[PDB]
Amino acid sequence: PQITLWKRPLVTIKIGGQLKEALLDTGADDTVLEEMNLPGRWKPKMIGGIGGFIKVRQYDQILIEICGHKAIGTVLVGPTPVNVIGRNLLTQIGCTLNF
Amino acid sequence: PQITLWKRPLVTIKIGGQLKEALLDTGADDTVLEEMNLPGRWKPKMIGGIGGFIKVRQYDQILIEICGHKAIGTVLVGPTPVNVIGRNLLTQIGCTLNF
Ligand SMILES: CCC(CC)CN(C[C@@H](O)[C@H](Cc1ccccc1)NC(=O)O[C@H]1CO[C@H]2OCC[C@H]21)S(=O)(=O)c1ccc2c(c1)OCO2
Repeated sequence: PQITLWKRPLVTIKIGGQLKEALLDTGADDTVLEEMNLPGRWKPKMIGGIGGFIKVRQYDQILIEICGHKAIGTVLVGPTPVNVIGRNLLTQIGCTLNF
Repeated sequence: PQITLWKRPLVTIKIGGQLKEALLDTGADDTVLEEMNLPGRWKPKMIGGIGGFIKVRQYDQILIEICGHKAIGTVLVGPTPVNVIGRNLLTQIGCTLNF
């Protein structure tokens, strides 16, 4: 689809079998989701944003479907203010900025 | 143009007579720029992201040029680690997400 930006670009995603709402976030290198339960191994990591750094759990090679488009990549889980889909997955679904 | 997301979507902007680099950021409601001494009145504001909140100064009706596309709107100035162009200005230059 073509998505305008008068509203937040929120979309439904599927991860671990469960549906969620997430923000398409071209300013995020990485995908960060709010606290949730995910199967498989993970490693502790740090990520920094506008206000400082937080502790996250890094899940690699996770299946996630974004607005009907499949991706498999890294998903960080931790105290982000909102679920964000970052460039690591936006590239996988073929997302570009256009003006 | 069309901007892929393999790397950060950085572009040149012109604001307050200065050229700078800024992110085209669909996850940013507002536009936040590095500390710069703009003239005129302002109001304090707090904006939150990963890591918490930062204090910024809100200037209204600021002229910004983004890749030759002119816009005018609110700009927040503060100790942000990165300049981000938010949706308030991305809509004005006709920017969409597409996949
Ligand atoms: C609430 C949704 C986002 C937080 C997730 C909000 N951010 C915009 C993001 O695009 C920032 C924009 C950003 C980009 C680099 C550095 C600081 C901020 N990116 C970000 O935080 O990404 C992190 C996850 O991937 C990593 O790659 C970059 C940092 C990491 S933000 O910078 O904090 C921001 C910008 C304008 C705003 C605002 C919050 O409140 C209203 O106006």
